Amino acid sequence: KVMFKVPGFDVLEKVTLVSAAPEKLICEMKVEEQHTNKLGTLHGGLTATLVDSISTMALMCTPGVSVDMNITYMSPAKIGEEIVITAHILKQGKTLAFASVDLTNKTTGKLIAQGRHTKHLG
Amino acid sequence: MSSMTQNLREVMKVMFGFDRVLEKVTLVSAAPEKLICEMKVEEQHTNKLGTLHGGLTATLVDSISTMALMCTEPGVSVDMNITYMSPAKIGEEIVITAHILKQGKTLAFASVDLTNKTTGKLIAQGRHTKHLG
Repeated sequence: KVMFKVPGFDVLEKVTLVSAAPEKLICEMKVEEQHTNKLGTLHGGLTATLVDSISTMALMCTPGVSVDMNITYMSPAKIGEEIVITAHILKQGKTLAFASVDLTNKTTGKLIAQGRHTKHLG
Repeated sequence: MSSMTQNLREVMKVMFGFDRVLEKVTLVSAAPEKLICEMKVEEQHTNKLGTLHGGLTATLVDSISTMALMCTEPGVSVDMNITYMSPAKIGEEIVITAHILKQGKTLAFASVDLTNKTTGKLIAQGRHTKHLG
């Protein structure tokens, strides 16, 4: 689905691309120098923020304020890797909505991190 | 040639202590990374309001993601988080499924989802990190 994720000017690291269904929301990003941490592997500074938006992003399609968010990291991503990022509206409820993102390594398949996120509507 | 599903069915029934709260709990299926279980919510499972209780829904995430852990190549808990989308009422039959997301030299991670057996509908999604102590 064609448009693109054009909230991206002024905390904003869109360097990220796409593929949009209902309650689901693929994107992709190539880890670069700016994205990374003390080591080479993008830290979850970025990852978090990435789960924040693209969740919220994937949601302004069906937008709220954050509430709770949690992230578990399980694989590094190196500078130079290209990664995909899947978002899935889990629940859309009256006052609250729930969403769950998966960040994998494209080349590898391998799961990098996985984080859930709740926001408040109204 | 492997009777992992059968076999877990006994390890479980032996070890269900606090875990003895999980007696009405069936195993439907035991893969080497996914695990399925069901459980009709009773009333000794229930909350203050008659839905399934918060704690037990975590107890079901701890234990059953740990069961899961025993299939492949146990631990201790590191962290857990759990999110609640929908009430499981009395009489309900719930499927609980577990996913080992990750392997690891000293840590293992798994995700678990509670579904309505009949709606299909989500109840709670949980994520559980253990240390391979």
